Amino acid sequence: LMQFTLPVRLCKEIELFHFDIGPFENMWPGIFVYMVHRSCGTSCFELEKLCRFIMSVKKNYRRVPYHNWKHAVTVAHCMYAILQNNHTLFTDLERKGLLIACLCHDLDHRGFSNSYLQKFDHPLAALYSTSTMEQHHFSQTVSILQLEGHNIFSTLSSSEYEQVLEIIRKAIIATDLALYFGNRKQLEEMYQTGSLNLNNQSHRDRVIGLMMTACDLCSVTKLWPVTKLTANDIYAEFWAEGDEMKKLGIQPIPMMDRDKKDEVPQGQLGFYNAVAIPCYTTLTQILPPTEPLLKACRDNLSQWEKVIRG
Ligand SMILES: [Mg+2]
Ligand SMILES: [Zn+2]
Repeated sequence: LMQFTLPVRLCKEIELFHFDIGPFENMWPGIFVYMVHRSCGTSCFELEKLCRFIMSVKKNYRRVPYHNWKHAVTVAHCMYAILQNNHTLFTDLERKGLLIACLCHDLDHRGFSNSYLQKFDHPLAALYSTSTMEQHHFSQTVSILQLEGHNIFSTLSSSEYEQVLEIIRKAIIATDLALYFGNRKQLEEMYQTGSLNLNNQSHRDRVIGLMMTACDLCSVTKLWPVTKLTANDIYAEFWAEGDEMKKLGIQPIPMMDRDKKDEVPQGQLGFYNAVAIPCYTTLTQILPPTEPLLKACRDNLSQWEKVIRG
Protein backbone atom coordinates (compact mmCIF):
# COMPACT_ATOMS: atom_id res chain seq x y z
CA LEU A 1 0.00 0.00 0.00
CA MET A 2 3.12 2.30 -0.05
CA GLN A 3 2.66 3.83 -3.53
CA PHE A 4 5.27 6.27 -4.87
CA THR A 5 4.03 9.72 -5.84
CA LEU A 6 5.70 12.50 -7.76
CA PRO A 7 4.99 16.26 -7.68
CA VAL A 8 2.37 17.44 -10.24
CA ARG A 9 4.85 18.65 -12.95
CA LEU A 10 6.90 15.39 -12.78
CA CYS A 11 3.77 13.16 -12.68
CA LYS A 12 2.61 14.71 -15.95
CA GLU A 13 5.95 15.15 -17.82
CA ILE A 14 7.33 11.69 -16.86
CA GLU A 15 4.86 10.17 -19.39
CA LEU A 16 6.41 12.15 -22.29
CA PHE A 17 9.36 10.77 -24.24
CA HIS A 18 11.34 14.05 -23.87
CA PHE A 19 11.19 14.13 -20.03
CA ASP A 20 14.49 15.25 -18.34
CA ILE A 21 14.99 13.66 -14.86
CA GLY A 22 16.39 16.92 -13.38
CA PRO A 23 19.51 17.78 -11.35
CA PHE A 24 18.36 16.40 -7.96
CA GLU A 25 20.22 13.02 -7.80
CA ASN A 26 18.37 11.99 -4.58
CA MET A 27 15.04 11.99 -6.48
CA TRP A 28 16.26 9.54 -9.23
CA PRO A 29 15.76 6.28 -7.19
CA GLY A 30 12.16 7.32 -6.39
CA ILE A 31 11.55 8.22 -10.05
CA PHE A 32 12.82 4.73 -11.04
CA VAL A 33 10.57 2.96 -8.44
CA TYR A 34 7.60 5.01 -9.68
CA MET A 35 8.29 3.86 -13.26
CA VAL A 36 8.63 0.21 -12.18
CA HIS A 37 5.34 0.35 -10.18
CA ARG A 38 3.38 1.88 -13.09
CA SER A 39 5.12 -0.30 -15.71
CA CYS A 40 4.72 -3.78 -14.22
CA GLY A 41 2.96 -3.35 -10.86
CA THR A 42 3.47 -2.58 -7.18
CA SER A 43 3.79 -6.38 -6.58
CA CYS A 44 6.50 -7.37 -9.12
CA PHE A 45 9.31 -6.49 -6.68
CA GLU A 46 9.72 -6.44 -2.91
CA LEU A 47 10.37 -2.72 -2.14
CA GLU A 48 13.18 -3.36 0.39
CA LYS A 49 15.12 -5.59 -2.06
CA LEU A 50 14.45 -3.23 -4.99
CA CYS A 51 15.74 -0.18 -3.09
CA ARG A 52 18.92 -1.96 -1.98
CA PHE A 53 19.47 -3.29 -5.57
CA ILE A 54 19.14 0.35 -6.88
CA MET A 55 21.59 1.77 -4.31
CA SER A 56 24.19 -0.94 -5.14
CA VAL A 57 23.74 -0.26 -8.89
CA LYS A 58 24.23 3.52 -8.22
CA LYS A 59 27.41 2.79 -6.21
CA ASN A 60 28.83 0.78 -9.15
CA TYR A 61 28.46 3.66 -11.70
CA ARG A 62 31.49 5.96 -11.84
CA ARG A 63 31.98 9.72 -11.80
CA VAL A 64 32.44 10.07 -15.57
CA PRO A 65 30.99 13.01 -17.58
CA TYR A 66 28.44 11.02 -19.59
CA HIS A 67 28.22 7.21 -18.89
CA ASN A 68 27.17 7.82 -15.29
CA TRP A 69 24.18 7.14 -12.97
CA LYS A 70 22.14 9.98 -14.60
CA HIS A 71 22.52 8.25 -18.02
CA ALA A 72 21.35 4.94 -16.55
CA VAL A 73 18.11 6.48 -15.15
CA THR A 74 17.52 8.54 -18.35
CA VAL A 75 17.85 5.35 -20.48
CA ALA A 76 15.44 3.47 -18.11
CA HIS A 77 12.96 6.38 -18.43
CA CYS A 78 13.02 6.08 -22.27
CA MET A 79 12.28 2.35 -21.90
CA TYR A 80 9.42 3.22 -19.49
CA ALA A 81 7.94 5.63 -22.09
CA ILE A 82 8.20 2.91 -24.84
CA LEU A 83 6.60 0.22 -22.63
CA GLN A 84 3.77 2.56 -21.54
CA ASN A 85 2.90 3.43 -25.16
CA ASN A 86 3.01 -0.28 -26.30
CA HIS A 87 1.28 -1.75 -23.22
CA THR A 88 -0.19 -4.91 -24.84
CA LEU A 89 2.97 -5.99 -26.73
CA PHE A 90 5.27 -7.14 -23.88
CA THR A 91 5.19 -10.03 -21.41
CA ASP A 92 5.38 -9.60 -17.60
CA LEU A 93 9.00 -10.93 -17.61
CA GLU A 94 9.99 -8.52 -20.40
CA ARG A 95 8.62 -5.48 -18.55
CA LYS A 96 10.49 -6.52 -15.33
CA GLY A 97 13.71 -7.35 -17.22
CA LEU A 98 13.94 -4.34 -19.55
CA LEU A 99 13.75 -1.61 -16.90
CA ILE A 100 16.45 -3.43 -14.87
CA ALA A 101 18.54 -3.99 -18.05
CA CYS A 102 18.41 -0.23 -18.80
CA LEU A 103 19.38 0.73 -15.24
CA CYS A 104 22.39 -1.71 -15.38
CA HIS A 105 23.41 -1.38 -19.09
CA ASP A 106 26.53 0.78 -18.46
CA LEU A 107 27.57 -0.51 -14.97
CA ASP A 108 31.22 0.31 -14.11
CA HIS A 109 31.79 2.22 -17.38
CA ARG A 110 35.14 4.12 -17.26
CA GLY A 111 34.42 6.51 -20.17
CA PHE A 112 36.32 4.43 -22.76
CA SER A 113 35.13 2.65 -25.88
CA ASN A 114 35.77 -1.02 -26.77
CA SER A 115 38.40 0.13 -29.38
CA TYR A 116 40.39 1.98 -26.71
CA LEU A 117 40.42 -1.10 -24.39
CA GLN A 118 41.64 -3.22 -27.36
CA LYS A 119 44.47 -0.79 -28.29
CA PHE A 120 45.42 -0.36 -24.61
CA ASP A 121 45.45 -4.21 -24.26
CA HIS A 122 43.18 -4.02 -21.19
CA PRO A 123 42.57 -7.37 -19.35
CA LEU A 124 38.79 -7.03 -20.18
CA ALA A 125 39.69 -7.24 -23.94
CA ALA A 126 41.35 -10.67 -23.33
CA LEU A 127 38.36 -11.89 -21.28
CA TYR A 128 35.81 -10.62 -23.90
CA SER A 129 36.98 -10.28 -27.53
CA THR A 130 33.76 -8.65 -28.86
CA SER A 131 31.30 -6.30 -27.04
CA THR A 132 34.04 -6.00 -24.39
CA MET A 133 32.38 -3.38 -22.13
CA GLU A 134 28.86 -4.77 -22.65
CA GLN A 135 29.89 -8.25 -21.47
CA HIS A 136 31.48 -6.57 -18.43
CA HIS A 137 28.24 -4.56 -17.69
CA PHE A 138 26.20 -7.81 -17.74
CA SER A 139 28.79 -9.51 -15.47
CA GLN A 140 28.54 -6.57 -13.01
CA THR A 141 24.70 -6.92 -13.06
CA VAL A 142 24.91 -10.65 -12.15
CA SER A 143 27.37 -9.81 -9.31
CA ILE A 144 24.94 -7.28 -7.78
CA LEU A 145 21.95 -9.68 -8.12
CA GLN A 146 24.02 -12.30 -6.20
CA LEU A 147 24.74 -9.97 -3.22
CA GLU A 148 22.88 -10.84 0.02
CA GLY A 149 19.39 -9.37 0.04
CA HIS A 150 19.66 -8.08 -3.55
CA ASN A 151 17.90 -10.82 -5.53
CA ILE A 152 14.87 -8.91 -6.76
CA PHE A 153 13.83 -11.99 -8.82
CA SER A 154 13.75 -14.43 -5.80
CA THR A 155 10.00 -15.28 -6.22
CA LEU A 156 10.49 -16.37 -9.86
CA SER A 157 10.87 -20.08 -10.62
CA SER A 158 14.27 -21.43 -11.76
CA SER A 159 12.98 -21.31 -15.39
CA GLU A 160 11.55 -17.78 -15.22
CA TYR A 161 14.73 -16.53 -13.49
CA GLU A 162 16.85 -17.96 -16.34
CA GLN A 163 14.48 -16.35 -18.88
CA VAL A 164 14.60 -12.86 -17.27
CA LEU A 165 18.43 -13.07 -17.01
CA GLU A 166 18.56 -14.04 -20.71
CA ILE A 167 16.37 -11.02 -21.62
CA ILE A 168 18.77 -8.79 -19.60
CA ARG A 169 21.89 -10.32 -21.15
CA LYS A 170 20.71 -9.84 -24.75
CA ALA A 171 19.35 -6.34 -23.99
CA ILE A 172 22.72 -5.23 -22.49
CA ILE A 173 24.77 -6.78 -25.31
CA ALA A 174 22.48 -4.96 -27.84
CA THR A 175 23.74 -1.59 -26.45
CA ASP A 176 27.03 -2.29 -28.31
CA LEU A 177 26.52 0.16 -31.24
CA ALA A 178 28.73 -2.04 -33.50
CA LEU A 179 25.89 -4.66 -33.41
CA TYR A 180 23.12 -2.09 -34.10
CA PHE A 181 23.91 -1.59 -37.85
CA GLY A 182 23.27 -5.20 -38.84
CA ASN A 183 20.32 -5.53 -36.42
CA ARG A 184 18.50 -2.51 -37.90
CA LYS A 185 19.19 -3.73 -41.52
CA GLN A 186 17.71 -7.16 -40.68
CA LEU A 187 14.66 -5.58 -39.03
CA GLU A 188 14.11 -3.21 -41.99
CA GLU A 189 14.20 -6.19 -44.41
CA MET A 190 11.79 -8.32 -42.27
CA TYR A 191 9.35 -5.41 -41.90
CA GLN A 192 9.25 -4.44 -45.63
CA THR A 193 8.85 -8.06 -46.81
CA GLY A 194 6.10 -8.66 -44.20
CA SER A 195 8.04 -11.52 -42.55
CA LEU A 196 8.43 -9.71 -39.15
CA ASN A 197 6.66 -11.89 -36.58
CA LEU A 198 6.47 -10.81 -32.91
CA ASN A 199 5.55 -14.42 -31.93
CA ASN A 200 9.01 -15.60 -33.15
CA GLN A 201 11.47 -15.30 -30.19
CA SER A 202 14.35 -14.54 -32.57
CA HIS A 203 12.41 -11.57 -34.03
CA ARG A 204 11.39 -10.38 -30.52
CA ASP A 205 15.10 -10.32 -29.54
CA ARG A 206 15.86 -8.09 -32.59
CA VAL A 207 13.00 -5.67 -31.72
CA ILE A 208 14.16 -5.54 -28.06
CA GLY A 209 17.71 -4.88 -29.31
CA LEU A 210 16.50 -1.91 -31.39
CA MET A 211 14.50 -0.56 -28.38
CA MET A 212 17.80 -0.73 -26.32
CA THR A 213 19.66 1.28 -29.01
CA ALA A 214 16.78 3.81 -29.16
CA CYS A 215 16.77 4.23 -25.33
CA ASP A 216 20.56 4.38 -25.21
CA LEU A 217 20.71 7.17 -27.80
CA CYS A 218 17.72 9.09 -26.33
CA SER A 219 19.83 12.26 -25.63
CA VAL A 220 19.17 13.07 -29.36
CA THR A 221 15.35 12.93 -28.70
CA LYS A 222 15.12 15.56 -25.93
CA LEU A 223 14.18 19.22 -26.44
CA TRP A 224 17.01 21.24 -28.03
CA PRO A 225 18.29 22.95 -24.77
CA VAL A 226 18.72 19.48 -23.14
CA THR A 227 20.22 17.86 -26.29
CA LYS A 228 22.69 20.72 -26.73
CA LEU A 229 23.87 20.61 -23.05
CA THR A 230 24.15 16.77 -23.03
CA ALA A 231 26.45 16.99 -26.13
CA ASN A 232 29.06 18.80 -23.97
CA ASP A 233 29.12 15.80 -21.55
CA ILE A 234 29.35 13.29 -24.43
CA TYR A 235 32.29 15.19 -26.00
CA ALA A 236 34.07 15.65 -22.61
CA GLU A 237 34.32 11.81 -22.59
CA PHE A 238 35.28 11.53 -26.32
CA TRP A 239 38.07 14.16 -25.88
CA ALA A 240 39.52 12.40 -22.80
CA GLU A 241 39.60 9.11 -24.78
CA GLY A 242 41.30 11.01 -27.66
CA ASP A 243 43.95 12.25 -25.20
CA GLU A 244 44.48 8.63 -24.02
CA MET A 245 44.83 7.49 -27.66
CA LYS A 246 47.52 10.22 -28.17
CA LYS A 247 49.36 8.83 -25.08
CA LEU A 248 49.40 5.36 -26.77
CA GLY A 249 50.96 7.03 -29.89
CA ILE A 250 47.80 6.76 -32.02
CA GLN A 251 46.05 9.70 -33.70
CA PRO A 252 42.42 9.58 -32.59
CA ILE A 253 39.49 9.94 -35.01
CA PRO A 254 38.43 13.64 -35.39
CA MET A 255 35.34 13.14 -33.17
CA MET A 256 37.65 12.31 -30.21
CA ASP A 257 40.29 14.99 -30.93
CA ARG A 258 39.86 18.06 -28.74
CA ASP A 259 42.03 20.07 -31.20
CA LYS A 260 39.23 19.52 -33.84
CA LYS A 261 36.43 21.03 -31.69
CA ASP A 262 35.30 23.11 -34.73
CA GLU A 263 34.19 19.90 -36.54
CA VAL A 264 31.58 18.99 -33.84
CA PRO A 265 28.43 20.37 -35.67
CA GLN A 266 29.31 18.49 -38.89
CA GLY A 267 30.09 15.32 -36.92
CA GLN A 268 26.68 15.58 -35.20
CA LEU A 269 24.95 15.82 -38.67
CA GLY A 270 26.76 12.63 -39.74
CA PHE A 271 25.64 10.85 -36.56
CA TYR A 272 21.94 11.80 -36.97
CA ASN A 273 21.94 10.85 -40.68
CA ALA A 274 23.88 7.56 -40.34
CA VAL A 275 22.73 6.39 -36.88
CA ALA A 276 19.90 8.25 -35.04
CA ILE A 277 17.35 8.96 -37.88
CA PRO A 278 17.57 5.35 -39.30
CA CYS A 279 17.18 3.95 -35.74
CA TYR A 280 14.06 5.93 -34.83
CA THR A 281 12.59 5.46 -38.39
CA THR A 282 12.88 1.61 -38.22
CA LEU A 283 11.60 1.75 -34.58
CA THR A 284 8.50 3.78 -35.58
CA GLN A 285 7.73 1.34 -38.46
CA ILE A 286 7.68 -1.57 -35.99
CA LEU A 287 6.22 0.35 -33.01
CA PRO A 288 4.04 3.20 -34.32
CA PRO A 289 3.48 4.84 -30.84
CA THR A 290 7.28 5.62 -30.67
CA GLU A 291 6.84 8.34 -33.39
CA PRO A 292 7.52 11.23 -30.90
CA LEU A 293 11.15 9.97 -30.59
CA LEU A 294 11.65 10.25 -34.43
CA LYS A 295 9.90 13.65 -34.49
CA ALA A 296 12.20 15.03 -31.70
CA CYS A 297 15.26 13.53 -33.39
CA ARG A 298 14.39 15.30 -36.70
CA ASP A 299 13.90 18.59 -34.78
CA ASN A 300 17.43 18.30 -33.29
CA LEU A 301 18.95 17.44 -36.70
CA SER A 302 17.53 20.74 -38.09
CA GLN A 303 18.82 22.60 -34.98
CA TRP A 304 22.34 21.22 -35.75
CA GLU A 305 21.90 22.34 -39.42
CA LYS A 306 21.16 25.87 -38.03
CA VAL A 307 24.40 25.71 -35.95
CA ILE A 308 26.54 25.02 -39.11
CA ARG A 309 24.90 28.01 -40.88
CA GLY A 310 25.69 30.47 -38.05
MG1 LIG B 1 27.46 1.24 -23.14
ZN1 LIG C 1 24.52 3.75 -22.44
